[PDB]
Amino acid sequence: PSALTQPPSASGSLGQSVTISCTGTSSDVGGYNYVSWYQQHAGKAPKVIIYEVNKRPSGVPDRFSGSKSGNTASLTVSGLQAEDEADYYCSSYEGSDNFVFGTGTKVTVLGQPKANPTVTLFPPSSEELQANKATLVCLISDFYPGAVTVAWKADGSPVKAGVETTKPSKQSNNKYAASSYLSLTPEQWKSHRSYSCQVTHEGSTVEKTVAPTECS
Amino acid sequence: PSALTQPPSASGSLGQSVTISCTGTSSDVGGYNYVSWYQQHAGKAPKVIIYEVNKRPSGVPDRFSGSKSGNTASLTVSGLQAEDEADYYCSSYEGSDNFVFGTGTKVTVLGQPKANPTVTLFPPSSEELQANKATLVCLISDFYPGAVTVAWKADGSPVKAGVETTKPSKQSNNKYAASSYLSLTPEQWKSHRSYSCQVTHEGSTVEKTVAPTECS
Amino acid sequence: PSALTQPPSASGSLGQSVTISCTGTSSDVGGYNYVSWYQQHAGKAPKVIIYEVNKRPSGVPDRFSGSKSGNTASLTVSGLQAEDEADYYCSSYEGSDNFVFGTGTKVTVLGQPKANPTVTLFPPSSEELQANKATLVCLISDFYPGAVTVAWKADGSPVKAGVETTKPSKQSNNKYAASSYLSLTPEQWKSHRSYSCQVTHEGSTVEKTVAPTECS
Amino acid sequence: PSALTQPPSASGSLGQSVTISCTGTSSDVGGYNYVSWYQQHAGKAPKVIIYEVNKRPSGVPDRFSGSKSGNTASLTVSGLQAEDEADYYCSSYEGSDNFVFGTGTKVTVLGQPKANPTVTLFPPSSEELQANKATLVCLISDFYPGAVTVAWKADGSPVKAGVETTKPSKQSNNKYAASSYLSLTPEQWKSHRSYSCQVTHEGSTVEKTVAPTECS
Repeated sequence: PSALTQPPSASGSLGQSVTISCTGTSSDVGGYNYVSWYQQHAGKAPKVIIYEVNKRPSGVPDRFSGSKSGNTASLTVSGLQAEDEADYYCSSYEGSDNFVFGTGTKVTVLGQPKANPTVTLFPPSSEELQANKATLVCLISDFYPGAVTVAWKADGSPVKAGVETTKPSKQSNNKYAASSYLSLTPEQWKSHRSYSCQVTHEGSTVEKTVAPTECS
Repeated sequence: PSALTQPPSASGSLGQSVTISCTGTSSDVGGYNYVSWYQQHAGKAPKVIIYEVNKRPSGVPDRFSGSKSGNTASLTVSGLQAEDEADYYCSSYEGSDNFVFGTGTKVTVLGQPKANPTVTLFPPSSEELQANKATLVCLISDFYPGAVTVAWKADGSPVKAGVETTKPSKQSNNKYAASSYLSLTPEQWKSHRSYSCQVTHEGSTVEKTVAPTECS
Repeated sequence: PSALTQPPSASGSLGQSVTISCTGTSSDVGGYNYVSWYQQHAGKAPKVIIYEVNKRPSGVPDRFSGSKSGNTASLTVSGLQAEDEADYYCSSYEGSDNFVFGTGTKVTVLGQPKANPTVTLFPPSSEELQANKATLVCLISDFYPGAVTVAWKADGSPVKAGVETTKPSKQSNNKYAASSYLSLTPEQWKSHRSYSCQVTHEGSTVEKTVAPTECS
Repeated sequence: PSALTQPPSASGSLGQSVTISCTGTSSDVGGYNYVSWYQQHAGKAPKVIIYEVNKRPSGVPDRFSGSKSGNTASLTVSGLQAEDEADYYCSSYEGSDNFVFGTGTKVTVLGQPKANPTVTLFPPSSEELQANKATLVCLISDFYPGAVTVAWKADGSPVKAGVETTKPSKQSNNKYAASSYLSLTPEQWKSHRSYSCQVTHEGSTVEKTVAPTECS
């Protein structure tokens, strides 16, 4: 059902082999084998660049690879040309109307040297508490490529709700800045010990942990 | 092969509906009966809402309508749920294990009610300052529509320095959200009465202030 | 011993998979397995880009492939970047001091549309005969890429000797022009029925046949 | 890794000898004992003449000499066989299944005796003309050194048109060879007394003439 788990950002040096993946859950997403790879550009329609794990519709260079082991589907660009910088998607089919997609993946031809993100989690201002409100920020910044996964945990348990996030914005130093938020009641704030904000960028994770207080 | 017609626009209002184009040939669409529509929310994975021209996928609002005759395929969206604003694509089978796509149509709901941003300045932090950095952040949330301009004060003087401000993500409904951030040192910090994040939107200006008297 | 038989010209469209090969003779060149691939540029030293059929010295992209079936060694560029236009060589090792090489192969990033060569075999001028001399020309021209194999046969038997050939020269229309020759005695000329000049260019051969005469 | 020193030049004369550089480090050359030299004739496959510093390959002139001490490796070529003019490269082992190369040295033999080109105009042909094309060709052969300039006459008038002339290949010894060719129609052909291919080389001008009276 719903989601295939698919990377944030993936990127190479133009000429370098870069392989993306999709993961799943056996059911739908296993040796119950289909799964297609789509390309996208700018602000455009999807475009099958693969189907049935590994077969291409026609007009696809060999370089475009498709593989599947266990729960996880691979798609390899075996010679990145600038044209290959684009957003990609894995999708799978589950009986009747269950046309599920992955999360995405953004392949970038590495312009800048590639920075990892400064995660900064903030507690609800004691004043905003005085106003009977609660909001926590994960300021994620200083990165390139500008595609990251964002998450929030309570007591090391996934905050399913209340969560919002920003799309990466260019900065005066050619970096990306995202921001995730969580809005609650002081009561929900008060009932725990640790609220985390965990972001991912290529093979780089950061969890930022924050804890409840009164300040007064 | 080639790919198939759609309109650059499509509108409506709370009720007012909209119907889209997907114009192909008897080689595809006009041939087989596999009209599928992908609801591309502004930088997202697709969420198909309809395949086989007419029968909605497992959880899609009883609202989307496959509407076709020969070489033309139409989506219909009655009762504009507004939370419909998105990129809408089509895909036709054309034999030999192949599909091709409708150009894309961008739905814009009208009669969306306007709101001013909730402003929240976030004070620099303990853990933060122990690393001896001082980062101030303005969460500019829940405003429609997505124009907003941010401005920092160092006391009275209009301060621009490390003041990085992101473009307004689409907010789990057609409310917007942007982030702002001042880069400071603990020193720059406590040498100043306040700091402010003046946010102006649709005439209405809101502005919050922070003082080093906090438990950070 | 001596030669591995290796193509004339090989070339792609930049982004397209291009595979070169080497052929041999079992003895030396068989399941008596080694064989290395070297690159070259401009006027420069060779450069191992592969060894032991398929292993790379370090600083070689995955794209660089190496394979061996039966008598024939493959080397595939799985994503040609302009930098990949260069001359290539296969080489094999035969006991003690037998470090044999292939003929070559030139990989070109296809600038021009790729032309095949106008072969034109000429008989010894009756006058040059009057001068007791014999020379035959294979004017090979109008091609791109400018790397061709040239050969000469007598009675459908390989002219081992007397043979010379020119390196491809650029022309006012950006084409290459080569010229092979054969010098003999009128006696050797007279003793046969058919002198051929057979040239190759990618998967395109032309044999040009000429026959002895007196003219008077 | 990196690659190793050689001189851009190396000379001698019929006797006079030459000795080359291959200067590396104790990581390679100065370490293991695998000094190998590749005799790159101007656009050719390598022909190794020496491996393991000193013992010549299976058929290499009893003339080439591996000459080394520590970090310097020298080839020596006594008794300049002139047919030695070529690009000369080295290669050092550096552990872990790896080799690296000497920059290249270009041997130039002096005291090479000079000769004027044998000129041969080739008359347009029967088979040729039956296809109704008229191609005239000048074989400019066996001249040292490789400067020669070609010139066509249409009767008396100096004619340039389709007169494509190639650069002088190296001729199975250090004699040179170039080709020239006039593009004509059978008509242009027989409307003219003669045609000539004036070839000037080192002061001496040679010029051959062709007339439609031939059995072509």
